[PDB]
Amino acid sequence: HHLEVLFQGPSYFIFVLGTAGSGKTTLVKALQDYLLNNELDTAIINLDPAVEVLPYKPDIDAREYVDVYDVMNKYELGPNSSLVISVDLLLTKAKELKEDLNQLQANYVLVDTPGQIELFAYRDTGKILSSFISEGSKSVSVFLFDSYLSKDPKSFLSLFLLSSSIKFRIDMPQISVLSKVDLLSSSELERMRSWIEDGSIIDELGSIDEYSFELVKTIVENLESFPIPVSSTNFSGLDQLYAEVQKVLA
Amino acid sequence: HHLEVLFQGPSYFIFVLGTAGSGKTTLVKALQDYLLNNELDTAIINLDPAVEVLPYKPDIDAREYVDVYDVMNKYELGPNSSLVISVDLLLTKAKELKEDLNQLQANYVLVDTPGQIELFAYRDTGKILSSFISEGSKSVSVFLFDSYLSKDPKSFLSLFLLSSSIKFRIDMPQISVLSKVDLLSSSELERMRSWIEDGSIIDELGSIDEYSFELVKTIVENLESFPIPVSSTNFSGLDQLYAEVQKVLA
Ligand SMILES: Nc1nc2c(ncn2[C@@H]2O[C@H](COP(=O)(O)OP(=O)(O)NP(=O)(O)O)[C@@H](O)[C@H]2O)c(=O)[nH]1
Ligand SMILES: Nc1nc2c(ncn2[C@@H]2O[C@H](COP(=O)(O)OP(=O)(O)NP(=O)(O)O)[C@@H](O)[C@H]2O)c(=O)[nH]1
Ligand SMILES: [Cl-]
Ligand SMILES: [Cl-]
Ligand SMILES: [Mg+2]
Ligand SMILES: [Mg+2]
Repeated sequence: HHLEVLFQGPSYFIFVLGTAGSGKTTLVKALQDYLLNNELDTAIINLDPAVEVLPYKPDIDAREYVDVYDVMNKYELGPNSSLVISVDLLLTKAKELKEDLNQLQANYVLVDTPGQIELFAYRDTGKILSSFISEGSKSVSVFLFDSYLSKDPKSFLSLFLLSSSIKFRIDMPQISVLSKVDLLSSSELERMRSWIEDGSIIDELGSIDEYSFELVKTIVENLESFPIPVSSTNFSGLDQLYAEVQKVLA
Repeated sequence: HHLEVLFQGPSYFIFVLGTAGSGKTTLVKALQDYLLNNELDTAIINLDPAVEVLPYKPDIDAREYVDVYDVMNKYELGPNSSLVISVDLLLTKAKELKEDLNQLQANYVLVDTPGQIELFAYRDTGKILSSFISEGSKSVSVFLFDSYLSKDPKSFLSLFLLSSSIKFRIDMPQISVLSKVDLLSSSELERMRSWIEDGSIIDELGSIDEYSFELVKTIVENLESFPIPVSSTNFSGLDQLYAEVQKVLA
């Protein structure tokens, strides 16, 4: 017999990114339900070492590799630097991690990430880790535009800047999602869609210095499409999201 | 007698902002030492409800107003959303806070902030809170460019984007500081200074899509000055920083 030989198939990694509280962990659970309901084998990787309660069962869990509170004590750091270094420490255990990855056998692998967006936008950590965990496989990032933050036009545009910094750093395609869309009224959603798909957002800014205006002009001039509206609680928009994942990975 | 009548003088609020671990809390302590060594009356406000150990004695402390861990339990949130909501909860106690502010009597008030930069760049929380705590007084924000992150040109430019989003949202002038400069060699510092003061950074980018290039061009075209090099551990650059604070507040 040969016990090194395992059944092989395609694996697709889906990294769910977003600001604090934008709904990443809930969406991972909802997207896993959706994919399994459609007979698509799906596993979950939790990369947040600080989370306490999860609505899903992670197949790989960062909390078994690094103790955040032990880090904050052993290095005398602040609450946020401690979470950054903890994620950084994951890469020191690349040996143990690659073994867990090897023994993982799933067609779709959902990666829940911490709601510290500087790890993906302002540091190399997000790129190095995401490339390490998805090595040898196609990947896509899903970035969550929090609906609560997006209904304000100036706040919406800052999130497009943030998402662009992530896309530039991470080495994979990115899908934009408008998360928690149930928090919006019909008129708010339509107004936001017109802001983007028609460029009218530039008028909702009013008093803006010349510098910020030039950034905004560049953003709006390169807005390809409106973020996919998703509501994990209402379990809506997951088919659009999964249709775009398939279009991107193909 | 009239016991409502207190001695009045000018107060200047200095908000120290920056990415996780950029050195905010250490710089606050160093800047307080510097100002007191020069016979300048200085108090400290700690706005980070999650910090465990501080090198200074805060005159107002957010931890006495909100319990972060109690928030994460009572609302079933993640580790980062819990810290955002905790800061948000501070404004619910505006009554108690304004009383502490009133009873504060200091010429310079240093405000240590949490290393969750979305509170200042991607949410209104930072603006509302900073305006509330400094009401009736001149204020300045000090944003920390972490030297470790700034030595990579693409990482430096993303931090200029981030600092611009903060400056646009916060309603006060902002001073840029290159923190932890002791981590850099002489050649690295000079190279970074040439990147900015001469615009040569645009060549250190190499393979860049057209969209990211247009953002970078706008950033570099509006780089007024190089961030002030500060090293709290070497206690250097604090006089330059304090000379610029005075120039801005005047
Ligand atoms: N080399 C060097 N290290 C510094 C300097 N200032 C702070 N540090 C170190 O960098 C780490 C972060 O310092 P700290 O003041 O807590 O930064 P913070 O930005 O408040 N962290 P947080 O975002 O978690 O609140 C600590 O190890 C501190 O000793 C500096 O000027 N040089
Ligand atoms: N209305 C609404 N609330 C949602 C939705 N998805 C999540 N939430 C709620 O929003 C809060 C944040 O959800 P959570 O999945 O933990 O988000 P997270 O982005 O992983 N948080 P963190 O950044 O701290 O890890 C929770 O109260 C969750 O119930 C949604 O689609 N609609
Ligand atoms: Cl890092
Ligand atoms: Cl908010
Ligand atoms: Mg989460
Ligand atoms: Mg701190």
